[PDB]
Amino acid sequence: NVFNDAIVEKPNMEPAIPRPEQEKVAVSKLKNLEAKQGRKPNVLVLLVDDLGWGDPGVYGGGAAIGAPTPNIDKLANEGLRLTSMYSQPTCTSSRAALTTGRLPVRSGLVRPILTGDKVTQNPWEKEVSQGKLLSKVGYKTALIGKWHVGEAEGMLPHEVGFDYFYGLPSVQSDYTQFLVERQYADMMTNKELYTKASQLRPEGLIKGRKGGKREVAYPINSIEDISMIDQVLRDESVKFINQAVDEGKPFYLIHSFSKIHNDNYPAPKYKGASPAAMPVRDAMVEVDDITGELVALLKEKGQLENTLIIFTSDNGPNEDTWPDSGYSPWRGGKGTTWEGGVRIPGIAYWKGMISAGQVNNGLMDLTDIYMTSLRLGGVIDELPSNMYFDGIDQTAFLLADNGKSRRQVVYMWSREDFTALRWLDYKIHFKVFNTAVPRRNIDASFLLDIGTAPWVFNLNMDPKEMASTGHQYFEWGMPQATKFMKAHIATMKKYPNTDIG
Amino acid sequence: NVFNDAIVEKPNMEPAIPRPEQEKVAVSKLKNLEAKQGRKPNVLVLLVDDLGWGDPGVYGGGAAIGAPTPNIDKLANEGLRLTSMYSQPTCTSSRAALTTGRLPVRSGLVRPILTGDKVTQNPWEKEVSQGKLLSKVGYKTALIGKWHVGEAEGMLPHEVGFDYFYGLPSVQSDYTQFLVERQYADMMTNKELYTKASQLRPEGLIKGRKGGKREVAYPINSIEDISMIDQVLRDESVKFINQAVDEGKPFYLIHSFSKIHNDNYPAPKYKGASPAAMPVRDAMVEVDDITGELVALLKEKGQLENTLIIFTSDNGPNEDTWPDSGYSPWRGGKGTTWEGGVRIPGIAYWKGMISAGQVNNGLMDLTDIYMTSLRLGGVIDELPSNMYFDGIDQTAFLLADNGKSRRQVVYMWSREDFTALRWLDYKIHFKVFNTAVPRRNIDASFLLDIGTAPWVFNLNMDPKEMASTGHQYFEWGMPQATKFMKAHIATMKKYPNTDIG
Amino acid sequence: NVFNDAIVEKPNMEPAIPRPEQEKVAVSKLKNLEAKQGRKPNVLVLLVDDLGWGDPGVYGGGAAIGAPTPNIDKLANEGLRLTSMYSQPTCTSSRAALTTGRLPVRSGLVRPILTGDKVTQNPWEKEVSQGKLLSKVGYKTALIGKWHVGEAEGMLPHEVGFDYFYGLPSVQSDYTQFLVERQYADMMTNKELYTKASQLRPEGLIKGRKGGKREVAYPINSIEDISMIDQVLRDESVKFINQAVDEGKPFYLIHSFSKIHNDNYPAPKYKGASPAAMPVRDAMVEVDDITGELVALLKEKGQLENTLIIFTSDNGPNEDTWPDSGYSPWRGGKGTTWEGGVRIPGIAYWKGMISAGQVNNGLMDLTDIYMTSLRLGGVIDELPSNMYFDGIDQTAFLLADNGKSRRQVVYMWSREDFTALRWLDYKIHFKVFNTAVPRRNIDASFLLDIGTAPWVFNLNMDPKEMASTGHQYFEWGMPQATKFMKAHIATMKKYPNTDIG
Amino acid sequence: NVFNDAIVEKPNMEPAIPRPEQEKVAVSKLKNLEAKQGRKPNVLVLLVDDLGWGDPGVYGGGAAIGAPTPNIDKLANEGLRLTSMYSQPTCTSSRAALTTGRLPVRSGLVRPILTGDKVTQNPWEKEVSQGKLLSKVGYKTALIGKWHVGEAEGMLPHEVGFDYFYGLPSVQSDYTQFLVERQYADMMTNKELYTKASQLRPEGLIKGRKGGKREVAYPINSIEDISMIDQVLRDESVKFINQAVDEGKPFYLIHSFSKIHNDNYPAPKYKGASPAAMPVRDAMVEVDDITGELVALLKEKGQLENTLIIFTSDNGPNEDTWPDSGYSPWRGGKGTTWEGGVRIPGIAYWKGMISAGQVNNGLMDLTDIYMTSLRLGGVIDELPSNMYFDGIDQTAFLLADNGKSRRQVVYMWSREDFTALRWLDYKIHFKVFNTAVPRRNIDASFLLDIGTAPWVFNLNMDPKEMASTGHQYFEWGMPQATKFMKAHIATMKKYPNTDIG
Ligand SMILES: [Ca+2]
Ligand SMILES: [Ca+2]
Ligand SMILES: [Ca+2]
Ligand SMILES: [Ca+2]
Ligand SMILES: [Cl-]
Ligand SMILES: [Cl-]
Ligand SMILES: [Cl-]
Ligand SMILES: [Cl-]
Ligand SMILES: [Cl-]
Ligand SMILES: [Cl-]
Ligand SMILES: [Cl-]
Ligand SMILES: [Cl-]
Repeated sequence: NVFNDAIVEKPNMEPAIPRPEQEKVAVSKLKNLEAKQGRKPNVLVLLVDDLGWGDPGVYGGGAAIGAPTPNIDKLANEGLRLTSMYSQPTCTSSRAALTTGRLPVRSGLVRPILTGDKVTQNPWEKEVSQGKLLSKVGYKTALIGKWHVGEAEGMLPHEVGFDYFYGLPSVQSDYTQFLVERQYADMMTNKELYTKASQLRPEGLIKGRKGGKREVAYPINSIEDISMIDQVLRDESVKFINQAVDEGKPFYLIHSFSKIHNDNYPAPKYKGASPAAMPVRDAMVEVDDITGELVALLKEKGQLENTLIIFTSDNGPNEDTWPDSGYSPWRGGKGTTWEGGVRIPGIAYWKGMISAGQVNNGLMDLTDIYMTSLRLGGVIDELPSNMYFDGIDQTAFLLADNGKSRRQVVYMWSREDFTALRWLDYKIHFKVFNTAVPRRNIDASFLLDIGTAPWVFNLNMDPKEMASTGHQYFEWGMPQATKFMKAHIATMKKYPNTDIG
Repeated sequence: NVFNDAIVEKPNMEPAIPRPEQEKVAVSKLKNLEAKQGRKPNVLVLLVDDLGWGDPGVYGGGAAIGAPTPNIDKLANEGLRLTSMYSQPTCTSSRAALTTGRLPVRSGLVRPILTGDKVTQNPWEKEVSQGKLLSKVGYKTALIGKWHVGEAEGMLPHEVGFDYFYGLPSVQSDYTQFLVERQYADMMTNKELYTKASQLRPEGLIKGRKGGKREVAYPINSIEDISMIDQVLRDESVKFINQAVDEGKPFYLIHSFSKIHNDNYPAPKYKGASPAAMPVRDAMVEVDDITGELVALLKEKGQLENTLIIFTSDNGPNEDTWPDSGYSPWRGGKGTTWEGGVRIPGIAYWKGMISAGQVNNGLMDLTDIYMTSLRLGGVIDELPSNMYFDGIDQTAFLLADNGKSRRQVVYMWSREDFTALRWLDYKIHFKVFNTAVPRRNIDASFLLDIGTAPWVFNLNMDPKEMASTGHQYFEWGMPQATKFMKAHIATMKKYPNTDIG
Repeated sequence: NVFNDAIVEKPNMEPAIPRPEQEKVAVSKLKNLEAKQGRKPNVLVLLVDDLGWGDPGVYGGGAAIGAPTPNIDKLANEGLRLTSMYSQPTCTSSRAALTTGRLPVRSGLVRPILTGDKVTQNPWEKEVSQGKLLSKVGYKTALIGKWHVGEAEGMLPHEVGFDYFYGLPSVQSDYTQFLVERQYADMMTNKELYTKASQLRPEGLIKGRKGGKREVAYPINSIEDISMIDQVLRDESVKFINQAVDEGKPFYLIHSFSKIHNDNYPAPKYKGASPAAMPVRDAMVEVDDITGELVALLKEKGQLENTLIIFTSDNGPNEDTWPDSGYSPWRGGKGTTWEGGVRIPGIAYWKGMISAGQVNNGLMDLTDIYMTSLRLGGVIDELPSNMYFDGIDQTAFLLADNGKSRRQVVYMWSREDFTALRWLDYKIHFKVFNTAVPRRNIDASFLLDIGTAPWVFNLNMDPKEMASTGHQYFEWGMPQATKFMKAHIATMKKYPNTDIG
Repeated sequence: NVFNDAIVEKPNMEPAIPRPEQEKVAVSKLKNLEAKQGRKPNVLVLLVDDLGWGDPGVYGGGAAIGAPTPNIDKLANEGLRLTSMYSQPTCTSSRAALTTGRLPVRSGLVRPILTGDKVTQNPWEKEVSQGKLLSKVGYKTALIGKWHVGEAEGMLPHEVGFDYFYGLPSVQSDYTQFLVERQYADMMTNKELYTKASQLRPEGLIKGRKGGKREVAYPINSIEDISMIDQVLRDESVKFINQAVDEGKPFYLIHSFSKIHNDNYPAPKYKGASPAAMPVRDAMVEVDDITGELVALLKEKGQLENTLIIFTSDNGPNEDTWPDSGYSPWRGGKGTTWEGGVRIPGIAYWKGMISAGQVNNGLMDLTDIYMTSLRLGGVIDELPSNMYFDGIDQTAFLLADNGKSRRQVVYMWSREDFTALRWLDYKIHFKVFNTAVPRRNIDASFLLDIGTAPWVFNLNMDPKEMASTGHQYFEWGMPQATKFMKAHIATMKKYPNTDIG
């Protein structure tokens, strides 16, 4: 009551903090841009896989860990670097959030659905992607790269709203487990066992158009083939941007790198390209080079001033596959709701629109990228009213100089378990991941109920979440955090979550 | 059943062990006293906040920890010292039990209900305090000091039965978080955050009479003000006792010290008064002096022979706020069902009724003080029959020389979680608190399910609960411990617990 | 499904993997044996209590831990040694599975029912023991030694199907706790407590015949008496084998040693007989000698060629009672679903039927001994169709040279909690036991929920379960492990488990 | 300079804090006593083995752990209770300190020297016991009970200065390891191994007069014999006190209980005499009764007012032998320099000399008992000048009302390793004992070097030494703590320590 600064706009939309003065600056910047450009703006989402908060140089990594990222760094120094961007703790949960504007517990997309899985419902028949909505108002929409949000009938991007799909229906490790003989020898060198397991082996990169069928476009059956995966994806993103711009149409492209998911096999060009001379760091060099190649293309096509570029990650680093892992200064990693698992890099670049040199610690969510995309295209009013949407339009936050965020709380779920939330700079845990083996967040952990008080970390003072102080310094704020929790869960009674059985 | 010595008297009352010979002695002592005194006895309950089992010198602390307690020692040495007195693990839960005869899971009083809380019904309408029942038979009843059992409309002591209330609706820490700027700087020196949080800042000590309005009798706006808090409470209890004795009516007074809850600020007189010269120890010297002043007042009024004095705590030491913490020799502390959290000091003094120099290890509960009080006033038959009462009348235990307890089992709850029980000298845990940071029982703990066998500690042999032996030496008793658990839970099916929503 | 090699025979029977060629060998071997022998075969089950996987010399113990086991080694080296035999984590549960062919969560026999518990219905009215079915087709069936699956009315072996019973209704520790004064002094030297606890003291060894009353055959009132317990049981098993062979009837005998359950008191002639010179190691030598005596009796009576001998254990070592404990190389022990508690020794010997010198790592369960017995006697078709049976006939697996197992999965329950399963050589934990005090698997453990991924151990590579790799090397098999788990739980939706209340 | 309040009197003597006014009171009390009594005072040292700080009732034990100690409580309540009394971590070391006035690293008496251990020189030829010095000025000196400071030639009390010795040359567990067959079966039931070990079996209690031979006065060949051990010792102290009073000579008697060292076998009449009904608690009752018997003897002979009674322990509880162990609230136990091992109970009773009801937290040491004894007998001026003496005369501390101690610092050694010191209420660790298994302070511990700062505990605020704060609050005092350490080590270069080889 005395703390809640959010206002309910539509009952099925996450309440947002009004920023009227920032909204006026945003509306004005977009009006003048479209006058000069003659059409709606493009959006380029560069989505790296399992990238940690600290991997880019501007976040305290780069040359400090043997993989300088000059292009990503330049994108940040000449734009807006978000230090409190949040994702979900796992691949599918985050990519679902980014393409539905909904916490995955609502949609049922907490785990990838396989081609032979028994489901009572295809969740995508009910969910609405930004490709669907933006397509209807003139955008050419595409997801190029990793999907991992369902590969059964009617679940690929070009089947759920996007005009064009090209990439991996599952994930890198699904391919490499049938390629690195020694690493997976218990299955690879066991003939009887390999005969069974290889029947569910992925074929390669899939290509698909809205209204058409799926096609194998780049088969993968060796390490040499898979080492070119991100080069091939880069080739398709270039062709997609060339085609959309040459046709004078606004485009919306999610470029979903395969890297740096394990097992990383960078292109031969990049073997030893990083000072560290390790596959995952070489892969980071390849990601930084492809990022620069796409920025250069837009600059050469004269569309850089009309393109919002978002560089982010889908979750924290996968320490379980060390040394094939990224780096994050925070506690934990992929598979936990510690900050290591969910606090991720987030860079917003828009030449002429977003002032250079900004570092902003305002709260932001992957679902906010979804909802900002919808507002940029002018289609927020097209969302269904019987579904609850967790995303918040952050246009006023991104386009204002040192603007304040419109999001008040970040809610954190481990699939169907609600575990923690962040309000202001305070991190409140109601369920805690406890790891038995160092680095083994996913594979050797417990999810434990807290005791008398939820764990509380002031992230400004204890960002690495080393020791909880609970109620000691937070008696004034604890009941409000509980109110945020209960209200959040209440929205899931008012709007039932999907059970896909 | 070869073990159960308890007998069902009224179906809605915790079964008690008959002590018929001790009861004859108690009936005779009470009869002769009322014939000589001319009216029912007074009861004075001295309730110290967050005092550990070993804080008083007579329990093994005092001078050993740099804070002598001579007056409290004299109460024990000239009366009865209980070494197996039990409370609830936290403030609100223990204070509800003391004023309702009921484990707080039955009443819903596991958390303090603040103003503006959503509740189906005010739990206190249904509950029956000893103030209500004793006031009905001519007692002047008062609670002076800390309440912390609800501050919304109709929840202060003068609105739930007591004739007079004077003290803190909430708790010391609620006041001090708005006074110690540096300790709470993230809120106090943040202008916008302070403006919001300070709107729920308590104004001071609240004064209230049955049938009247709440008044702010003593404002608290500085450390200087709050440093006198326990001197002001002492003054009010002196006025109350004087007024009741001058009217010739029996008094029932719960003097609920604010000390030694954090943040401790003793009166200026007591700065450096303890050899330790630390706030929490200086506060212990202040509590001991006030105890002696109240005893000396009763002596000067000629009411010591007709006054039962009970000195006790509401829970174990708050180790989380170290070094502003009491001391206990047992494991854990406040916020856990380790012995450190629930095994608390307990002294019964009654000049001419309770023989001096008794140390008794018989089981006793805070709810037993409630039920003992009701019997001394002759009002047990007034308890509603639709509610289960956990308290047991212990008058035959307190008034018998080296008497045996009427309580067979102590049941331990963490709010809505049943975690452990004690039977004879055996502590059986069905859920265990596990602490991740030293001293951080409340703020950095888990509540974990046990494995194949409940944990068992022979408290005579392992009082510090260092390592469980489970079934190894307790096969004969383990099935009975489970029978006690099952029956205890079954009473909550036959007598439903309150859901306040 | 590409992984599932099992086939549904009957809908209420655990699916098995067909082994047609092994089955032909089994059918032919049995037909020729019965031609020369003139009657169905005998089955002698030697069941040692709390014996670890590695206690026998052939399993890496014996002389290595100061207790040679030559006779048991002879059964293994002249027969078939199973290195992946599994039990339940505790006594009652395992013996229920051995005598009902059903995981104890289905029957309700997760705990011993005491003569004085009052249960909705006696589970043995519904459960079908191999004694009932085999006696119906001409077998003389007996259980001699430890029972521990209920001692209330109609729960002893001679009341639930077996023709003859002689042994302990409960367990060794139930007797020795009233005999070893010092070890149990808190109860033994406390007059009041002993008077109550000893009312439930077992009188001695109970004898019973189908259709007859219970009798106290061997009173136990001293260490002297109970030190001969396994010598008495040996004498009874000798009488029973002699009389079945003299009468020309096939016999089914479960010899259930009291050893090596605590507190071990071997016969005087074995004091110091082991090099280690400790009670539990002396008890091991006594067990080995008794094994050799029964085998010699078969050879003397000319029945060794027509007798399948199964040497196995009921659960892993009880480390909590150290140093009165067996040995196992695996993690944990009795009371946990770690391999230490469930992976147990398993030796099958059948002179002339099972080729000597075999070591086989195929999966096998105690319920498979039940189901294999029923097929050897030819009565599998007599099982009720409204009850699910987890046992699998392993006759083709035991009578084939280096044959493959018919069991695809072992399912592991901690009473009512499903915790893990084994498929192929992979151990997958869904709930993990965590021990807070070394050796204290039963008495100081937690049962914790896993985090993002189930814990996975390749037992060939990590047989001691030292650090889980989870999904890292098992992405191809993890969905199939989930399919097994969910299908297993589904069988208990279709066939309800017994709620004994 | 700024902090040191001690003064150097003789260069080979530990400096002491002058207490001139307390010394004036002490000289007057002793003068008036000797006028009325007619001779020098008696001293009775009651020394319990492995007794914890909290075991007596007045220290927070007794009835709270099921073993009341009324006679020991009465000594404290009617005398002076010391809450900061310190010993050494082990038996031999502490008993050396008590009978030499010197930290045992100086004398070489850190381990008991066994018959024929081949030493460079018997260390007792250099040390000067109070028996020797007091005997020269007319005292009858005796040690009755446990010795444990050397069994070789010339090492028993009657050979190193005491007039009379009667008791155990070694320790209780030296006898019982040859009496409890099952507990020590690896040796007892191994014929060849028992034959070897039993050649060093102690034959029983040894008796000796100054200038006479050793004699076997009570043979111990069974549990029956040893169960009376402390009754036999009580008889001898009675005979000794009677003989001294009838001869009119002042007596100095160290009554060294065998209890409560493992394995505890109390007299038959005490079996179950404690409420806990456990051997170690029954033994506590026997010790309390014998204490009361000796006090009543002195009163009956008319010497109570001329007898200083010291009740204390030689070290903390032996948790390794749990449940045959005492109790202490502090961390650790016997075998460590945690407070649990060295902070011991200490009571001083002197009817008419020491005012009743005192509790004093001043620093006190076992070596101070030695030096105080020498003062009372008037023989301090007879100490050699080539040995450094650590003991300090505390007569002014024990005979003053709430007097301050003459000891500034307590230095703590683990045999030859300097580990910690206490100054004021601050405990400073330079080496730390880390315990790998709960309770196993002696048997499963490491001795670790600290890191950048010595560990510091304010014992008033953290008496259980839960978490060190080091320099954080002690920068003003840490350089002084280091000065104390270095000066202490310097005394050992000026006065070299003994190398026994
Ligand atoms: Ca990912
Ligand atoms: Ca409290
Ligand atoms: Ca067993
Ligand atoms: Ca000792
Ligand atoms: Cl604004
Ligand atoms: Cl290349
Ligand atoms: Cl009675
Ligand atoms: Cl003041
Ligand atoms: Cl086959
Ligand atoms: Cl024998
Ligand atoms: Cl002085
Ligand atoms: Cl006796």
